[PDB]
Order: sequence, then structure tokens, then C-alpha cells
Amino acid sequence: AAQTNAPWGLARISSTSPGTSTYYYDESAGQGSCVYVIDTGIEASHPEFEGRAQMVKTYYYSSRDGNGHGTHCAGTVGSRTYGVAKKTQLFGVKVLDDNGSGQYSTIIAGMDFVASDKNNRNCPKGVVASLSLGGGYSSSVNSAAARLQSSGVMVAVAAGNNNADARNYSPASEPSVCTVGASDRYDRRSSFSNYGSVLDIFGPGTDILSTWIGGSTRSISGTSMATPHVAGLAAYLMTLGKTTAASACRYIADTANKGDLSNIPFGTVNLLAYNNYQA
Ligand SMILES: [Ca+2]
Ligand SMILES: [Ca+2]
Repeated sequence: AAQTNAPWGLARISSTSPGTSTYYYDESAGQGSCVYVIDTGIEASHPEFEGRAQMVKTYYYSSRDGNGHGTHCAGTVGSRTYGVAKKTQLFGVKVLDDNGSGQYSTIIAGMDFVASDKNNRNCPKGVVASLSLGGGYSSSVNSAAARLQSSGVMVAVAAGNNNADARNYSPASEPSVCTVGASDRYDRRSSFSNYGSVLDIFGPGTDILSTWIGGSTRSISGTSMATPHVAGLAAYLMTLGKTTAASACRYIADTANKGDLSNIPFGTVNLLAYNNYQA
């Protein structure tokens, strides 16, 4: 399949070179997989989700996304127009309030919830968890992400928007999960993106058009936008039988475009997510 005039981030992960505008992908489109979006919630009624999204857990008064951050990330995962895996199943877990904030104890509970809730869902091709959140270092938050990964879920987390070493931020500094950095459309490291030896992969993170609350769309930037690119790609690759949850991050790194990015500090990988699609 080929989506013309696609968002630049989708066209980037299906090309060996920047500047293209078509997103080439296999028609399976992550069908059979499930992706948990642990964020501010999802506007599941958005037409771009085609009824493939639903809220399963909230830690606040309502399950509605009163912010838009979680709806935007879910749209990059698997919306019809702006998603990597356009046929995947989307589950929303609201651990952040409508201001985009949340206590670590609630974030830890949301991860432990996903590790158990996946056992009563029908996801034959695999389960993915996308965490576009983070803060200061916490060994309890890192351990919760490691538990979720060990239970059999592909965990993708954002590296942070501090332009610093991600080793001082959680759950980005957990080695067992897949930490995602951000890049722009000219194959430059996003000026805000964190770095360090803990980063596994980079994704499109600057000026990312996706869904928004109120049935709308908008473009924002952050490593919170690059993470759903890797999460959606994982669900896309697992549906193809190429990899599994325990080794998706390593497979994505092994098959990535190497050496394409600029302004990458020494000690940080120069790897850009890529689906290796061939018609
Ligand atoms: Ca290249
Ligand atoms: Ca890692």
C-alpha cells in the first residue's frame, strides 16, 4: 500500500532518504496487534480511529481526554490518516490529568495494570505499550517499566525534551525498554531531544501532524511524538511475524537507517526507525 501526501514522519520511516512524501506499508497494517497508550486518554469517538480505540482504565474522575496529548499520540500509533499501524487496536489508560501531569505512584499503577489487563484481551499478534511521559530519575518507575517489559509487552518510552543525557530521567533511563529520541524532517536531531548511551533508536518528533480533541488535528513537537512512531512500527512488524515483544527494539535497531542523522553526540546511536518495506 502507498499513502500519498502523507505526514513527513510516516514517509520518513518507509524511506532510506529524507524528503519523500509517500508512506509505503504492507496492507496488514498491524491488524491483530494491540497498543496500550498510557497518557491523558484518547478521544475514542474521533472518526480517524474508525472505532478501533477504546478507554479501559482511568485514575481520575473521567476517562475523557481533556488535554489532547494522549489523543495525538494514539493518532500517530494507529489513526487512519496519521497512524503507522492503521489497523491496530488502541487501548487508552489515563494516568495523566487534563493538565498533562501525574504522580509517579499513579504512573506505576497504570503500568502494572497493563501487564495484567493484556491477559483478558484478544491480541494474537502481540501487545505494545507507548509511554510519552517522564520526569526525574526514579528507581521505582524504572522497575515498573522493566516489569511491564518482562511480562511480554513491547515498551517504548520517550527520552525527554531536556537536551540532556537521558540517564537522569525515568522511565527513559531503564535499559530493558526501548528509549526513543526525536529527529526533524532534515535528518537533524531535534533541538530539544535528549541523548546518551541509553537511547536505543530515533524517530520523527518535530512538527508531527496527528489527531486532537474535538474531532480536530494539529501539529506539535516532542519526543512524545517520536515514541508512537516506534510503538506503531513495532505492532506493524509483529503482525508480519518479523519479531516479538522481547526483541522488537533490537530488531528495529538492527534494521534501521544508520548514520543518517546529524548533530548526534558521540556515544549516542545514529539509528533512525525504518520499516524496510519492499513492494
Ligand atoms: Ca540514508
Ligand atoms: Ca534499551
